[PDB]
Amino acid sequence: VKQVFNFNAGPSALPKPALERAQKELLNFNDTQMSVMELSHRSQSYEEVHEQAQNLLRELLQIPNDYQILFLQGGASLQFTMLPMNLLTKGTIGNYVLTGSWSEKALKEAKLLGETHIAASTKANSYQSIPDFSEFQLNENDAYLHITSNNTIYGTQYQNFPEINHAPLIADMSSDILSRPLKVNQFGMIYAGAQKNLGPSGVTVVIVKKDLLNTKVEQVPTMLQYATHIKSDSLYNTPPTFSIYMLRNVLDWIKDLGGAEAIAKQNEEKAKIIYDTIDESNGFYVGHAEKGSRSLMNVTFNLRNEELNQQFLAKAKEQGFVGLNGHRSVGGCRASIYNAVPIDACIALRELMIQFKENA
Amino acid sequence: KQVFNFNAGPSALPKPALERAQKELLNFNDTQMSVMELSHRSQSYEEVHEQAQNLLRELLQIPNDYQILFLQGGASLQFTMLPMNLLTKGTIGNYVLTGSWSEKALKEAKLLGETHIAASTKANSYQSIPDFSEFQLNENDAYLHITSNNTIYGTQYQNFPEINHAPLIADMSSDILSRPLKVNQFGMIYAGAQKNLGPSGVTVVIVKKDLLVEQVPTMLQYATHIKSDSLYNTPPTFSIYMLRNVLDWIKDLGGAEAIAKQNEEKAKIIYDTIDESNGFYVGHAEKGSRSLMNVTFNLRNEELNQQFLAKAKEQGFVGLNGHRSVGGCRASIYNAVPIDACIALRELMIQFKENA
Ligand SMILES: *Cc1c(COP(=O)(O)O)cnc(C)c1O
Ligand SMILES: *Cc1c(COP(=O)(O)O)cnc(C)c1O
Ligand SMILES: [Cl-]
Ligand SMILES: [Cl-]
Ligand SMILES: [Cl-]
Ligand SMILES: [Cl-]
Ligand SMILES: [Mg+2]
Ligand SMILES: [Mg+2]
Ligand SMILES: [Mg+2]
Ligand SMILES: [Mg+2]
Repeated sequence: VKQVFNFNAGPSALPKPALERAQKELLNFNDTQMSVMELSHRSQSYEEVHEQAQNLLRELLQIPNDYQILFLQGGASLQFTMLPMNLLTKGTIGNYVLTGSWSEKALKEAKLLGETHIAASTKANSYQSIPDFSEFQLNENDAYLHITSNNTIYGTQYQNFPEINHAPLIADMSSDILSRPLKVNQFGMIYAGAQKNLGPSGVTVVIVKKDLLNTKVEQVPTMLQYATHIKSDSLYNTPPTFSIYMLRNVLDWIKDLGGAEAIAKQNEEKAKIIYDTIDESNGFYVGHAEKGSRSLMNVTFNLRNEELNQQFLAKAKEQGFVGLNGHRSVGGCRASIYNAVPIDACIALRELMIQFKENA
Repeated sequence: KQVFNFNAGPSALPKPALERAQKELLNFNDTQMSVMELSHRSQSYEEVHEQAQNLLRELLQIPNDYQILFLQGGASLQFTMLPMNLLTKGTIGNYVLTGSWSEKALKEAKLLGETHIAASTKANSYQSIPDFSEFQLNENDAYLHITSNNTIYGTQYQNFPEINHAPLIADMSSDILSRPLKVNQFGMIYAGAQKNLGPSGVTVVIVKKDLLVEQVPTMLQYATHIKSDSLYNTPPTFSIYMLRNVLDWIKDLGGAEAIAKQNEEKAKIIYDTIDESNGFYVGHAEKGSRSLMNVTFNLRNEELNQQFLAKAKEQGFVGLNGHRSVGGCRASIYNAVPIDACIALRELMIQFKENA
C-alpha cells in the first residue's frame, strides 16, 4: 500500500528479517510444535535462545568474561532505582552527570535513597551539549558516577566516555546501545531498555561487572538485588521469553550486517542525510543540539515557529511518517533513526523537508 | 508430530490467539508496522492497551472502583511491592500458607515489616486449604494474603473468606480467570499472565483504587501506575497485545462461566483416572481441596514415576514432571490446555497402568 516511514522513538522500528523470522516460526519453534511463548524457560529450546542472546551481545560488544549480561523486567526506569538500591550505601554519594530529562529521572530516584551529587550539567543551556569531562566535580565517597550516553529527548550524545577510576562509571545507554563499538571495560554497569535499539519492550539489558554487584545487599528485596539475577542467570523468576527471543533475533541481524562497526557506518550515514538537510536549510530547520554533541540516534529540531512546526508535522503524518512529533515535554520535532530505521526512510524525510521548505 | 502441552508456566496459549498474532505480526491494524514497532504513546497502541483492560473488566465483572494494572516483574515482584506499599509501621502482613508460593510471598514481607501466619497447612505438606474458621487475624493487619491456587502442590481455594478487618489479597497466578470471581471480596488480586492469560512479561494487578506513599521508589508505587494507567514507563506492549488476544478468545467461547465448564471437564478426566486406578496413581491433594488448574500425583514408587514420565515424553507430552521441590508428576491444565490433551493423558495413564 502507501508508504510508511517509522521514526518512532521507543518502541521503534525492528529489522524486517527479525520479524519475518519470528512470524514464520510463531506457532512451531525449533520443531517443538509450540510457540517460543508456550515453552518452559527451563526447556532446552528456551535456554538455547537465552544463552544465544547473551553470546551474541558478548561477541558484538566484545564484553569481557568478568562481566555478566542480565535480562531483567521493569524497563530502564526500574534500573533508576535498582542501581542506587544496590550501590548507594550509607556515607556514599550517587554522582550524576545531567545531560537531559532521562538523566534527571535517574537522579530523582537516587535522591529517594541516599546522598546524591551533580558532577556537571548542561541544564542551564537546555541540554544542547555534553559537558566537558574536565568540568566533572568528583567526590572521594562517590558510589558511582552515572551518565546518560544518548539523551533521547534532547538529541545529544557522548562522543566518547570519561576515564573514571575512583568509582564505577554507570551508563543509561537505552537509546544508543550497540549502535557503535564500545569499550565495555570503561564501565561498572551499562543498562538499556531493549525497545529503542535492540528489539521489543519488556526486557532490559544490564551488563554488569560481576564483582561490583554479585554480593547480597542486606535489606534489599530479593527481586531488586542484582545478586539474585546474577546468581540465577536471569532465571530467578519467569523471564520475558518472547522479548528475549526477539532480542536474540535482532542481535543475529546486527551480527549478519557486520556488527557494531558496520552498523556505526550505516548510522553515521543516515544521520548525515538528515543533519545536512538541516544545515543546508538556511535556518528553516534549527537543530537543538550543538554540532559537537549531535546524536546519531535522535535528531531534534524546530521550524521557525510553532505554527510551522505543526504544519510540518501534520504534512509528515499525511505523507506516511510516524513518530516525528518531539517528546511532549519539549515540542518541536524528533527523527529517531536507531539501527533498524532504513536509510531510504531518511532519504524520504529529507525529500519531505526540502519540499516543505521550498513550498513554505 | 503430536505434542501435548502441559507446561506449568509459561504455558499453552489458544491457537486462535497465536494464529491471529502470526497473521498480523508484520502489519498490525493496517499500520504497516508490527504491534511491536509502535510507540506506547500512539493511539494505535493505546487502544490495544485499553482493550485488554476492558476485556478483563467485562470477563471478571470488575467493579468501577477497581483499577486494572499491567506491570512488569512477574508475580514475584508483587511479593515485595505489596508490603512496600501497604505494610506500614505498626501494621502486620498476615499470610495464609497453602504452599511454597505462599512461603515466597511471606518471605518478602518479612524484609519490610511485621508478619504473621493466619493459618497454614504446611505441617501436613500442604494437602489442603485450611478452614477459614481457623484463621488467626489481627486488628492491625495491613492485609490478609492468600494464594488461591497452589501451583506446586495442586490445591485450590473452593471459595474465599469473608474478611472485613483488612483487605484480602490474592496471588491468583495459576487460576486467574479460570472461573467466575467475586472481585469485591478482595482489595487486590495479582497474577503473572503466563499461565491463564497470555505470555510471560506482563503481570495483571487488580486493585481497589482507594486502597492504594512517602519514600517508595516511583516505579514501585501502585499510585504511579494507577495515576498513569500503566503507561508511566514503556509497558510490555507485545505481551499486552497477546493478553488482549487471549482475552478475546475467552470472551468468544462464552466467558468465565464457559471456560470453567471446560476446565472442570479437563480436571474431571484426570482425577477420575486417578481415582479409578485402584491406587496405581495417587493424588497429593485432599479431595475437597483439589485444584482444577494443576493436578499433582505420583505412582507407587520413584522408579515407576520415572518410567511413566519417560513414556509420557516419548509420547509427546511436555511439562508433566512435578516441581523439583516435590517430585512426582504435575499436569498443568490452564485455560488454553485443550480437553483433547487431557483425554490423551488419560489414555496414556490407562495404557501405562495396564502394561506395568
Ligand atoms: C526510553 C528511555 C528510558 C525509559 O525506559 P523504560 O523502559 O520506558 O523505563 C530511560 N532512559 C532513556 C535514555 C530512554 O531513552
Ligand atoms: C508462577 C507463580 C508465581 C511466579 O510468577 P513469576 O512471574 O515467575 O514471578 C508466583 N505465584 C504463583 C501462585 C505462581 O503459580
Ligand atoms: Cl533526554
Ligand atoms: Cl524518550
Ligand atoms: Cl505452591
Ligand atoms: Cl510452579
Ligand atoms: Mg547470522
Ligand atoms: Mg526500502
Ligand atoms: Mg470477538
Ligand atoms: Mg465417576
